[PDB]
Amino acid sequence: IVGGYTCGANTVPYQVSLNSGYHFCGGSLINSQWVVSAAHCYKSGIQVRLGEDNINVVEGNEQFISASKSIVHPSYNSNTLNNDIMLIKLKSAASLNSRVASISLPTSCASAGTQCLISGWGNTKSSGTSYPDVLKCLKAPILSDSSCKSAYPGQITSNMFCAGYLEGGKDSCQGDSGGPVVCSGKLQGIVSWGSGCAQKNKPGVYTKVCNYVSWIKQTIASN
Ligand SMILES: O=c1cc(C(F)(F)F)c2c([nH]1)CCC2
Ligand SMILES: [Ca+2]
Repeated sequence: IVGGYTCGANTVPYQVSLNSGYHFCGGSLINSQWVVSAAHCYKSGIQVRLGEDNINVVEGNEQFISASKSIVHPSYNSNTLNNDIMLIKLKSAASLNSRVASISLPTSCASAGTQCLISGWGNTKSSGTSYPDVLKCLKAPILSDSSCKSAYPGQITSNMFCAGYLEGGKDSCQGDSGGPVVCSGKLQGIVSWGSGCAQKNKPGVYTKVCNYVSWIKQTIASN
């Protein structure tokens, strides 16, 4: 996250870190057994780390649970990033409490202008590289479809939305991939892609979660 703020320990209780020896992606806890992330975060050997603030220090609220199964969306295209969504099942159920909590799926899509919270352990620099230990947060509005398409000619599908600031300075960045965009207490987006970070007229692009609720529910119901 570039241009954000330190969230505070366990203030984003649905935020997960995906770890394969090191943090490589975020995700969102959606029930005691299941995490939503980006399809571009797929790999084998995932350990889900819940209750994290400093990802380099055991602070006492963590739960570390290996994935038993990952399910990349059937229509994910890794070239265009269309349908950039994945489900990860935990080997055991997380213990839910104030600091480890699921985030509600949307019942309706969110409109341009809606204020959201984006979070992660990604790069905090737009030029150069610095990776934080503690969770970073950014308040950002959803941008209009027309301004998203103007920013990225030929690249924005009906399964994507832009959020952020056309002036630049505030954005998600490398390592935030797969993490949450939460608006009015609902998971509306997944950190998907951009062009650099925090550049003028290049806001972050997010998977449009409301399009996937049926798939998420029926996948969970049978897996
Ligand atoms: O190179 C990147 C990679 C990402 C990623 F990987 F989706 F997090 C992002 C940006 N730029 C800006 C929005 C999120
Ligand atoms: Ca920790």
